[PDB]
Amino acid sequence: LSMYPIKNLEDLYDKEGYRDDQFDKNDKGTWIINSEMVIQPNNEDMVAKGMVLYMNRNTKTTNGYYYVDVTKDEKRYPVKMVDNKIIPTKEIKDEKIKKEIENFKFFVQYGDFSAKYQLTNDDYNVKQLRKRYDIPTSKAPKLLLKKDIEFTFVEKKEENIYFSDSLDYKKS
Ligand SMILES: [Ca+2]
Repeated sequence: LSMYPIKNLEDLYDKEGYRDDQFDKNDKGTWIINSEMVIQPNNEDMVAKGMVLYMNRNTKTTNGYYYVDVTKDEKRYPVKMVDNKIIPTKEIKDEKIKKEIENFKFFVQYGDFSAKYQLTNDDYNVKQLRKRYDIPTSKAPKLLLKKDIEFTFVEKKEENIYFSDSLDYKKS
């Protein structure tokens, strides 16, 4: 987690990950960057919000989608990513969706550092998440590093608040 933060996404275009015999030799590979806030308050609806981008190093173009996901006990919005900036490709009528996208940063852009940790609200990353999101709890989440970063706030089987962040590298 030394690299965190990568404030400019375009940097990623020039960083290579794990490749194998299966990997094409033509292919520079693709980055699959996903950040997701999940918030499930007690025995009501869960709403999960995030975004997925796809950074094809060959074309050096990036599209993906902002997803909103309510689920009892999924709407995607198509974005592209030019010049370290996420922009919507299908029209959005909603204003609150048009804005979260505009003010959206991936955790790798702002985050600053299996594995098992109990954090304080003095921690930097917990403060980053609280400021940026509307988190319905006061307690200091755990950190779960399996790349997969998770901050889990509340796990009770009747309510579940958590944040996950991944960066992955695949063939295109
Ligand atoms: Ca930390």
